[PDB]
Amino acid sequence: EVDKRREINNEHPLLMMPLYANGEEFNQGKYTFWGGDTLTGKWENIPDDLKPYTVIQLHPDDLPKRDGAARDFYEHMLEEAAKYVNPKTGKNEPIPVILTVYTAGNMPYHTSAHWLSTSWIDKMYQKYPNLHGIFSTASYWIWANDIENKAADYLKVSAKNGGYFIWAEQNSGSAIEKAFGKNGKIAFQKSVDKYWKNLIFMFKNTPAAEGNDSTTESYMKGLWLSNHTYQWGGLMDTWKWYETGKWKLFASGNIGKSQGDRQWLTEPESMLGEEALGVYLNGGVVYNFEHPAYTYGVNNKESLLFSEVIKEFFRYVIAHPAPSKEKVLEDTKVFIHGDYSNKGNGKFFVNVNTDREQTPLYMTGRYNVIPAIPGVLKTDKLKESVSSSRIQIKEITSPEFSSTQARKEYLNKLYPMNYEGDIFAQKLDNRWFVYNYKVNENVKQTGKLKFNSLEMNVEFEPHTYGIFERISNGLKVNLNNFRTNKDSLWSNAQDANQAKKLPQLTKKGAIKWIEEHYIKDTQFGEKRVTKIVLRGIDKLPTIHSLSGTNNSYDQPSLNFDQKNHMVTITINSNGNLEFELHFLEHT
Ligand SMILES: CC(=O)N[C@@H]1[C@@H](O[C@@H]2O[C@H](CO)[C@H](O)[C@H](O[C@H]3O[C@H](CO)[C@H](O)[C@H](O)[C@H]3NC(C)=O)[C@H]2O[C@@H]2O[C@@H](C)[C@@H](O)[C@@H](O)[C@@H]2O)[C@H](O)[C@@H](CO)O[C@H]1O
Repeated sequence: EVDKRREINNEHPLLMMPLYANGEEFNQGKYTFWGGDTLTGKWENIPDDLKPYTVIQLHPDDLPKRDGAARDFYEHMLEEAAKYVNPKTGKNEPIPVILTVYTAGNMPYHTSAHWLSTSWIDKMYQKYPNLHGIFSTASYWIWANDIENKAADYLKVSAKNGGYFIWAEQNSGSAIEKAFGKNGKIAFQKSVDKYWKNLIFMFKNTPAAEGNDSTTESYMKGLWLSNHTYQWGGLMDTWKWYETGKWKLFASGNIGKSQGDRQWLTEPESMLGEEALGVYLNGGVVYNFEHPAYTYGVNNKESLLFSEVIKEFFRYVIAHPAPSKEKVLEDTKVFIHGDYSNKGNGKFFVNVNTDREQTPLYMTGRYNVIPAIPGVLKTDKLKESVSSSRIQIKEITSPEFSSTQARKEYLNKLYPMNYEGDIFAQKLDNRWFVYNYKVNENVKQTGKLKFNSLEMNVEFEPHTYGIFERISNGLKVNLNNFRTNKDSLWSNAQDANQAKKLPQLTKKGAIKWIEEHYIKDTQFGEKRVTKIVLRGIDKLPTIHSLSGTNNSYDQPSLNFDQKNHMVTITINSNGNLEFELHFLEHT
C-alpha cells in the first residue's frame, strides 16, 4: 500500500467543490468556469475551518470534443492549483484537486474526457502531489462496452499513486450491479478485491423519475460495510425537479422535462439538507451537489443554499463525526444480499421506509437505511468482521422480502418502533434527527420523541429538519427550514399547461438569474411556524446561545404550564437556527 494522499472517513469527511469548464470561452483562448468562479478565488473564499475537508473537483463540461482539449484545460488548472500562494502567509500551499476523468460512458460524442488516457492520469498523479483523486460520474444512461475495464484501470492507477478513485452512479438499468460483474464484466470486481481501500462509491440522485434513490443508497452503504469500498457518499442534484416534471412549489400538474433551467432552481434549499442527512446518518462521508450555481454559488460568492444549508450541515458532520463503520455494523440487524433490479428497484422500499416511488427522502428512520450488496458479490469480508456476528445476512429472494407487507413484518420484529407520528425521525446516541418528508405537498407533520422519560413533541412544515440533542443542562436545538420564494420563475403561468410553454430560461439565463435575483435582491420565503413541546419539565426553561440566518427569525416564544410540567416553544422562522434550552426534569 502506497501512503494515501488524504484521509476520507467519518472524522475527515469530504465536500467536493465542482468547477465546470467553460468550453465556449476555451475556444476563445480563455480558461474559465461556467458561473464565473475562478480556481484561486473559489479556494481562497472557502472558510479556513473547511479547507482541510474540501477539494476542488474540475469537470470538463462542454470543452471541445477532440484530443488535447481536456488535457490542456486540466494541465492549466493543475498548474494554478500547484502554484497557489496563501496571501495571509505568503507560503506556497498547493490546492487539492480531483479531476473528472470519466462521464457519459466517455463517448467521443458526449465528452472531451474521452481523450484522457490512463498514462496521462498516471503522469499527472506523479507531477502533482495535490492531485488527490479522479472522478467518474453519470454513465448509468450510457453504459459503455468497456466501462468496467476502464473503471478497473482508474482504481489501479489511483492506488498506484495513493489517490482515490471516486465513482458516482445511480442503479438505473442495474448499473451498480453491472459495475461489480452481474453481466460477466468482472474486471472492476477483481480490481476492488485488491484496491478497495482507494475506492469511494457515491450515489447520484439525478435520474429521479426512475426512483432508484433508496436502492442505490442501500448499495452504497452495504458496499462500504462489506469492504467493497473505502467510504461512500452521494451526489445530490437539484435537477431531480426537472426529471420528475415539477414546477412552481406546491402547484398541481406535471410539466415533464420541459423547463430545465427554471426547474433546477426550484428545489427548496433545506430539502438538500434532508437528502444529506441520509448520507450522514448512515455512515457516509462524501458530499457533492448539482446544479453548482445554485448549490454552491457563482463569481466566487456563496449562494444562500450553500451558506445557510450546505456549509452549516457540513460543519455539523465535522463537529459530530458520522457513525463509524464499526458502529454502523453493530447497529445493523439485517443485511440484504442480491439484486434490487429483480425486485422492483425503488419500489422495494415504497411504504416500507419511503412514501412514494420518486423521492430522495425517507418517511421513517426505524430501519434507517437497510444495507445491501448486488447478488454478484460475496459477503465473505462482511462475515470476517468482529462487529458483524449479530447481523442477519439475507438473500433478497427470501420470502421475508417477497412483498411490501412481508418486508415490514420481518423488519419490525428486528427494528423496534422507537417514536410515534407520521414524520421522519431517527435516533443516534442522545440526538433525535427529525424532518418533514413531504416533497411537494404543503402538509404539516407531527411526531413524539423521547429522551428516556422526557417527551418532546414537534410540529414541522415541509422542508424542515431539526437536530435535538439532550445535553447535561438541557436540550441543544439545530433547526433548518430555509426556503426562498421561487415563484417569480413561474410567473405568467397560472397552470401546468402555461408553465410548460414559458420561454426557456436557458443555462446562461439561469446563471444570470442567480446573479441578479439570488445572490442579491433575493426573494426570501415567509417566516413559518415550528412548534416544540417538552413534557416532564420542572420549571420554565431558559434560552441560551440563540443564533441563525440573519433577519430570518422572531424571538422564540416559551409558554410554561407549571401544573402540567410542560413548555410549548413556538418558533417563527425561515433559515437556519440554533439555541440551547436549559432546564431540569420533573421527577
Ligand atoms: C438524468 C440524466 O441521466 N440526464 C442525462 C444528462 O446528465 C445530466 O442531466 C441533467 C438533466 O437531468 C442535466 O442536463 C445535466 O447537465 C446541465 O447541468 C450541468 C450542471 O448541473 C452542466 O451545466 C451541463 O453543461 C448542463 N447540460 C446542458 C445541456 O446544459 C447533466 O449533467 C451533466 O452531464 C453528465 C453526463 C455528467 O457529466 C454530469 O456531471 C454533468 O453535470 C446528460 O448530460 C444528458 C446528455 O445528453 O443526457 C441525460 O439523459
